[PDB]
Amino acid sequence: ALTKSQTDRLEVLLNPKDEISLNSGKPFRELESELLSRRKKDLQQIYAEERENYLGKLEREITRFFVDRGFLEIKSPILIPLEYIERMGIDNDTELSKQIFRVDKNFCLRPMLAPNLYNYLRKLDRALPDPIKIFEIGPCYRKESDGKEHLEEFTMLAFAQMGSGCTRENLESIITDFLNHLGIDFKIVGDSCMVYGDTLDVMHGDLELSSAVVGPIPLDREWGIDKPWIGAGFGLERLLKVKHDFKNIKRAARSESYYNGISTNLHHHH
Amino acid sequence: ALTKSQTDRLEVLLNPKDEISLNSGKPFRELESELLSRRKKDLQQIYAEERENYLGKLEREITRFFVDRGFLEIKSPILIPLEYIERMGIDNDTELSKQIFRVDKNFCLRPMLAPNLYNYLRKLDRALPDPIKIFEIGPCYRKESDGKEHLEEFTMLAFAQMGSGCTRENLESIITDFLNHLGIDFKIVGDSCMVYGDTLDVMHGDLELSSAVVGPIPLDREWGIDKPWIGAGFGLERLLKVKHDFKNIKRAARSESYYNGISTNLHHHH
Ligand SMILES: Nc1ncnc2c1ncn2[C@@H]1O[C@H](COP(=O)(O)OP(=O)(O)NP(=O)(O)O)[C@@H](O)[C@H]1O
Ligand SMILES: Nc1ncnc2c1ncn2[C@@H]1O[C@H](COP(=O)(O)OP(=O)(O)NP(=O)(O)O)[C@@H](O)[C@H]1O
Ligand SMILES: [Mg+2]
Ligand SMILES: [Mg+2]
Ligand SMILES: [Mg+2]
Ligand SMILES: [Mg+2]
Repeated sequence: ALTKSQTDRLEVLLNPKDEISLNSGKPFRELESELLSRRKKDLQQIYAEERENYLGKLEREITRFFVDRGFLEIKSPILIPLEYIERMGIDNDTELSKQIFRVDKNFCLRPMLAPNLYNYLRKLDRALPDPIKIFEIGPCYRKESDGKEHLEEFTMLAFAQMGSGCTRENLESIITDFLNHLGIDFKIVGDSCMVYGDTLDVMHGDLELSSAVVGPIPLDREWGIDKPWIGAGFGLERLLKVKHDFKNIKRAARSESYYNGISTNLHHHH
Repeated sequence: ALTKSQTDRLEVLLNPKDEISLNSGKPFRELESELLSRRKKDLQQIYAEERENYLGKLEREITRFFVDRGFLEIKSPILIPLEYIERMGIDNDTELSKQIFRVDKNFCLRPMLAPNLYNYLRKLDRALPDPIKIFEIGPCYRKESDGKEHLEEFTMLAFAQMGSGCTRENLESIITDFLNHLGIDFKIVGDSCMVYGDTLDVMHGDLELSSAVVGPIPLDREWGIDKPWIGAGFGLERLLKVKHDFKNIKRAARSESYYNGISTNLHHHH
C-alpha cells in the first residue's frame, strides 16, 4: 500500500500520455524509477529538439493569428492604477475586488486586460480607420483558492473590435475560427456577469475557456467609449490544459515546478 | 515664444526621424498640426501593414536567436518569494533592496531574473547533458527616480550557461554574436557589483545595455550550484532605445502613452 505522500509524489511525475497506473499494486520505488526515467528522457528530448516553452510558443501562435487577421498587437502595463478597478465598476466590497493584489497604496497587479484595452480603443479611435481591432496577451493576477482550474498568476489573451462589424455573429465567428485554429472543441453558453452584464461563456465541458461580450454596455461611458464593440478574454493556461489533457492547470503555468508539463523536481523520495 | 507646456507637448509628438525643429520660430499650432498629422499617418501605416508591437517583436526575435543556439526557453514566475531577494545577498538596508515592489508580506515583483534561473540550473542539472543552456525574457520591476534611462516596469532577457564552455571568451563571443544580430555597436568595460562581485558591463556609449558575469562565485553555494557558469542580463527597452534613437526610454516601454514610440495622445493642446 502507498501512503498519501507517495501517491502525491507519483502524481507529480505522471504525465497524461503515460500508460501507467498508480493503483496497480507495484512497489513505490518501481513506479518512481520508471516515472523519473520517463520524465528525464522527456526533458532531454525537449532540450535536444524544440527548446520552446509551451506558454511562450502559444503566445507566439496566438499573436500571429490575430496580427494576420488585422488586429493590432498591444503590450500595456501589468502594474496599473488601482483606480482602474473601481472604474470597471468593481466595488471594493465585492468578491472580485478582494482578489486584487495591491502594490503600494494606489496600484495593483492587473486582474484583467479590459481597462488598458478600453483606453487604447478610445485613443486609437482618433487615428485609425473603422473598424478598430486590437488584442493583448500577457500576465494577469487574482487571489484564488487552491484548485485545479485556477492560478493566481496566469496569462490572458483579450481581443476587441470597435465600430462596424460588432455583432454577436461576428464575435462567435472569430471565436470559432480561433478555437478551430487551435484544434479545441467548445460550446457557447449565455451567463450573467456583474462587470459586463450578460456574457457569452466559451466552454470546454465544464471548463470556462473564455468570457465574451457584445457591447455597447453602460460601462462604456466611464471609459469614453460610445461605439459598438465586441470582445473576448481567454486564459492561455486553460487552453494548454485542454490541449495537453493536464489534470491540474499548475502543469501549464509559469513555474519553477514544471517545464512544459514535466516535473522539474526529479529527486528520489524517501 | 513657446511656453514650457507647449515645448513639452511638441517633444511628445516629435519622433527621431522628423526633420522638424521646435526652436525654429514657427507658431505652436503650426508645429502641433504637422506633428499630429505625421503621428496619425505613422499609426495608420503600422495598422495597415505590420501590426506588431516593438517589445513583443523583439522578444520573439531574441527567443529565436537563443533557441536556435541551443538554449532552453524558460517562463518563470514574475511574482516571487521575497526570500529570494535576501538569498541573492541583497541585504534589506541596501539601495537595491529599497527598489523592490513588495506584494503582501512575503512576496515581491521580481527585480531580476537570476533567482529563478539559479533554481532552473540546479534542477535541470539532474536531467540534461553538459553544458546546460537556458534563457528567459520577461517583465521585471524596480522603483526608480524619473530619468530617461530607467523604467519601473521593464523587460529583461537573461541567459546562462553552466558546465563546460563557461569562459570569459565564450561569454563575450555570445554577447558579440547577439548584438551583431541586432545591429547594435558596443564595448565591454569591467566594473564592480555588490551582488556578483566583478561584472562585465556591455556599454553603448554611456548607456549600460547589459551586465554579465563569469562564475563560479561565492553566491552559488546558496542556490546549490557548484559548477562554472556564465550569464548576462539585458534590458529590452534599452535595446529598443538604441535601435530607434529614442531620446527617452519611456518611448519603448509597456505603455498606454506610446505605441512603437508614437504618442497615443493625439488631442489638440489648449
Ligand atoms: N485564476 C485564473 N486562472 C486561470 N485562468 C483564469 C483565471 N481567471 C480567469 N482566467 C481566464 O480568463 C478568462 C476571462 O476571465 P473571467 O471571465 O473574468 O474569468 P472567470 O469568470 O473568473 N472564470 P471562473 O473563475 O473559472 O469562473 C477566463 O475564461 C479564464 O480562461
Ligand atoms: N530600471 C530599469 N529600466 C530599464 N532597464 C533596466 C532597469 N534596470 C535594469 N535594466 C536593464 O537590465 C540590465 C541588467 O540589470 P542590472 O545590471 O542590475 O542594472 P543596473 O546595474 O541597475 N543598470 P543602471 O541602473 O543603468 O546602472 C541592465 O543592464 C539594463 O539593461
Ligand atoms: Mg473567477
Ligand atoms: Mg467568466
Ligand atoms: Mg540601477
Ligand atoms: Mg549593471
